[PDB]
Amino acid sequence: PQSVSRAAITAAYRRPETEAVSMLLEQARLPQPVAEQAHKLAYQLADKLRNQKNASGRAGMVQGLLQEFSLSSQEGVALMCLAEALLRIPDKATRDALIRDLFVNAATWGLLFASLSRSLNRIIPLIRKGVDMAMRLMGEQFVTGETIAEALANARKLEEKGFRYSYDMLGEAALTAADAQAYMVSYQQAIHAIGKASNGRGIYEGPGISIKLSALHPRYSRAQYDRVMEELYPRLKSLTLLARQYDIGININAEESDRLEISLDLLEKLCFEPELAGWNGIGFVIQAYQKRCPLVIDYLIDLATRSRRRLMIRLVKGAYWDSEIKRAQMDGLEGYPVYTRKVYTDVSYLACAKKLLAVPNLIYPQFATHNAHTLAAIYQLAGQNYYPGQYEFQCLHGMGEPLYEQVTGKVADGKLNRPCRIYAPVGTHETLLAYLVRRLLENGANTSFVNRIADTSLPLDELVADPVTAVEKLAQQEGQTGLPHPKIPLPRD
Ligand SMILES: Cc1cc2nc3c(=O)[nH]c(=O)nc-3n(C[C@H](O)[C@H](O)[C@H](O)COP(=O)(O)OP(=O)(O)OC[C@H]3O[C@@H](n4cnc5c(N)ncnc54)[C@H](O)[C@@H]3O)c2cc1C
Ligand SMILES: O=C(O)[C@@H]1CCCO1
Repeated sequence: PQSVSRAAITAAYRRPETEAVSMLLEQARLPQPVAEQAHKLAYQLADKLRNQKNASGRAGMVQGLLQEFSLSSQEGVALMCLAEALLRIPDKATRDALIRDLFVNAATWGLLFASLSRSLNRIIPLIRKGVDMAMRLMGEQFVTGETIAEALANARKLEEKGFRYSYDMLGEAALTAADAQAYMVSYQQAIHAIGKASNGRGIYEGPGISIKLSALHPRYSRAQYDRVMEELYPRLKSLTLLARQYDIGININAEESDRLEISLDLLEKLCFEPELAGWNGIGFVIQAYQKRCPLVIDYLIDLATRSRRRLMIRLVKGAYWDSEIKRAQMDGLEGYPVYTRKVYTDVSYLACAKKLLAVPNLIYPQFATHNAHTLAAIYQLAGQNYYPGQYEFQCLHGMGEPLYEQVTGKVADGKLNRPCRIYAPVGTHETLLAYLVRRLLENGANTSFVNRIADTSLPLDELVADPVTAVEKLAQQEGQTGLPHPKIPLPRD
């Protein structure tokens, strides 16, 4: 028999969406004054973000001409090309007298170097080489260094601005015993390096490491409890003891949903190690896109109480959504372990944030998001009288820095003065594929905030719309609250 909290997690695994969403709504709802302040802040953040270098303003002037002289696009370009040429005439008199007398982003790929389709048909082995090269080219912006020494030697610039770091030695899903052993050695090496760089700064101000359980056990995806405890656990314990010796945070990343249960069993055992008594540097990620998330929080609150520590909890939405949907459709079970509409995940995240903020003695919440509304909502939900150890934000390298440039830093310089920990992937091209693919899915999805904010045609108010209000609007149109995505039927259907 499971504990009361562990049993509740199990029962919520694939809860119908109507039910799960309906239950979250009032926990996610911001009180009117808070909601109004969250909106104003969210709008302001998104406005400064979108309109650094005057993007909307420039797009506006371009429309106004392209509207006036009833011109098309390509005409506008042609007109600008001429205008540029006329402006290169050194003397104004001379100038005035002269006057009066599949392949979507092929453009962006161009700055690097129909008619395209045929061109592709020809050369099609070069595909395998194309894929590897496009991976490196696109993945570079997301990587902080090839080695941990390199990544760490780049830390000062933002750390002196009040940013923090969590380093990730890229690579996951070890296939062989040898692979897992190599990941173990890489993590150990990394902890020594990060710990020496940290130099006693501690789990809050100083850098930490993020690890993947799938890297530390071969074929983790189908591994049984007994072997995981016998082989993976002693490794997890050894790394955590080493992190503690250097007093740095060690965070257990969250991966596929069918590994949630075993990861909790590992965390449970870890928190009761005598050598970790009184130390609060253990971190654990929870994914708000799962129906189980609020139930996992109740479990974690009880675990912190029983094991007498403050847990570092990273609340995220989740990185594996596309694969989770595909997996559930293959398994043919009674439902999905994740929500099927993005706005429901948003609602879940806010309800979960409130739960975490209510227990500051038990949990240090780490709010990972690139979404300006989510950030503004958490900022208001955390209440008056911020203190640094209350919570932090987190962001991925290559995605979060512009938004967080408005957040981390001095109030005098126009910032919110809230700390942000940057997640810093470290590795060579051989380790990059899986992480890169997830970033493509995140950045390229039309439901993603980072995709929607780039679209100067989507009004700011829509971009930062309250998710609870959005869910009620759907419910009034559709006939009940929390209906699944119309294009994502149940697996058995
Ligand atoms: C520092 C950091 C660490 C992270 N660590 C982890 C981790 O260990 N494990 C992990 O799984 N994730 C992790 N993530 C989250 C993941 O990588 C994405 O960055 C995150 O989900 C983006 O959320 P958002 O608030 O930035 O963006 P938003 O655009 O607000 O939200 C996007 C998210 O919505 C969800 N979503 C998209 N479509 C749908 C849909 N149709 N139905 C329901 N939900 C949908 C997905 O979770 C998607 O990522 C981490 C993120 C950060 C910043
Ligand atoms: O790997 C990923 O895509 C997420 C983001 C960071 C850790 O888990």
